[PDB]
Amino acid sequence: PPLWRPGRVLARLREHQPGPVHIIDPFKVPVTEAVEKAAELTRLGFAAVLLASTDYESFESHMEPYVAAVKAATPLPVVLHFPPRPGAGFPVVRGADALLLPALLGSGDDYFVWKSFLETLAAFPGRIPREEWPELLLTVALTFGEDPRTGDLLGTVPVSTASTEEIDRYLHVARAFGFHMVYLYSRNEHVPPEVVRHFRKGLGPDQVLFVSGNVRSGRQVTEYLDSGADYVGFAGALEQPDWRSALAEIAG
Amino acid sequence: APPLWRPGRVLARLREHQPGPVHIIDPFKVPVTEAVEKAAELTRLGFAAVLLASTDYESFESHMEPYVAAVKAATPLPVVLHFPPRPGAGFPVVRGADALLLPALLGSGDDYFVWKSFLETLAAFPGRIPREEWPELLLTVALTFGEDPRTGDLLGTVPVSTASTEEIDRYLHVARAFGFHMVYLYSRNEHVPPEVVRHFRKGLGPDQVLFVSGNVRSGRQVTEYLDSGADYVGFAGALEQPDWRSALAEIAG
Ligand SMILES: CC(C)=CCC/C(C)=C/CC/C(C)=C\CO[C@H](COP(=O)(O)O)C(=O)O
Ligand SMILES: CC(C)=CCC/C(C)=C/CC/C(C)=C\CO[C@H](COP(=O)(O)O)C(=O)O
Ligand SMILES: [Mg+2]
Repeated sequence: PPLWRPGRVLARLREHQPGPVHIIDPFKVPVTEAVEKAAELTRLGFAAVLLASTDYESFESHMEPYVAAVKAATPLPVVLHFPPRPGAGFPVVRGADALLLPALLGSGDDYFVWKSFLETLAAFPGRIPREEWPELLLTVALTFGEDPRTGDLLGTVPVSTASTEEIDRYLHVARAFGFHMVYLYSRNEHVPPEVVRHFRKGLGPDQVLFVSGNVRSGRQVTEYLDSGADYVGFAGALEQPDWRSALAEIAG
Repeated sequence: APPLWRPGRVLARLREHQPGPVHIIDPFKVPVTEAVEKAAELTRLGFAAVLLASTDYESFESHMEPYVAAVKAATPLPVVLHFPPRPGAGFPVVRGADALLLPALLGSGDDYFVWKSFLETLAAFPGRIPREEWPELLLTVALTFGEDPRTGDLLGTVPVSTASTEEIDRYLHVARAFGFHMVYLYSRNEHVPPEVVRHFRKGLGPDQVLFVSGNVRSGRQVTEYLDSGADYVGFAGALEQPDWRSALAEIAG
């Protein structure tokens, strides 16, 4: 088991061509709808299916079978992305191909900056057999724009875009620490394309750059890809009855 | 559950104890009977802890379990282990130690030594040792000063550049934001500059412990580093000779 070392999922993300990635919120989207969606994501050629939410409860019982249902519907890697909780670390279920581990470098709480990683690894392997664990994608996670929800939960402070001083410190850490990926997120605004470009230029060639938050159109996906993103995530755009139309346009 | 990476009894002692010298015994060089003699004197001098440390080691567990037990039987001071990690194993550990000092080599060009050694170590926990019996972990930023091809070849470190404070300021932002417990400034072949010690003391939080070591052989040097803000001044080599009791009195006096 690679665990924190590069594995199959990271290799796939590094080698696949850049593009959109749909994020299914498993605590909002019924499993039957996730399964329908998963079949389309495969046809569209996305690199992976992310299951992610800021909120969760009864994680293991809900997610082990949710992950299994999704994997029965798509051959694409299923990657989990959820915040950690003191006393438990990051949530995990057997069957997931990988867990995205966000180190919230802009947080004022050292638990969310990185000690969550120590609690998670201490608890490993736990109830899940060693060879069956998901791979761990070590990720620098940064938040943009006003966001009191993530701020109250995780201690994050919006990254300053007044200059490159803060961002450059995060790039030095991303590189020296050997992180696998950088995830740029905005809950309420949009990550600036200029920031995406700055990150693509400052990161090593094998470091994967994800951007998400309020992406609702194919034009936005193209703009972020043109700015250097490897993957552009989107969740909310498909949380409605007419999601097939929306998905076609965002991917089109 | 064991405090592990959370602050525990050893960190509280290091935070609260009067600043001063700390003798470091290299257990792979110093015979255990001599370590026990030394431990008794360290206790009388009221040092904060006894560090057992070496750059080199082999057969760690069979050598160190009884060595640590002998030293613990000779002093009530906490016994702290400090050794480099090895890929595939992480940091070495034995039961009975009070704490392991975990160095994150922020100046290394190898990400394993920068911090992935911590992930390998915690993944392996609890391993062969019962959870309640594990040592506490002191999360430490470790930096090297001066030419040192030995640590460079072994761990990938590059000497910290003091031509500006840019590099150390980035390490201080990490030490603070990541909530490290301690910072360890080391020079294998030279001396950490007292002005760098002052820079770190001024930039760290009040609860972050600052250790300096490397070629400390006189009481004057200990005083200069304490005056500069070091919480602890480590010294090993000065006592690796027959006349160590005289050397110890001069360094601690
Ligand atoms: C803060 C952070 C990056 C990591 C900490 C862990 C954490 C809070 C993980 C949850 C996943 C996440 C970052 C945001 C939630 O929704 C968006 C899609 O947004 P849209 O509906 O606008 O398309 C997504 O999953 O990307
Ligand atoms: C490079 C680093 C700080 C950590 C990585 C792990 C590592 C190499 C740990 C071994 C302990 C160490 C840092 C130096 C060895 O001797 C000195 C004192 O020297 P003196 O004989 O000159 O008094 C000591 O133990 O401090
Ligand atoms: Mg473990």
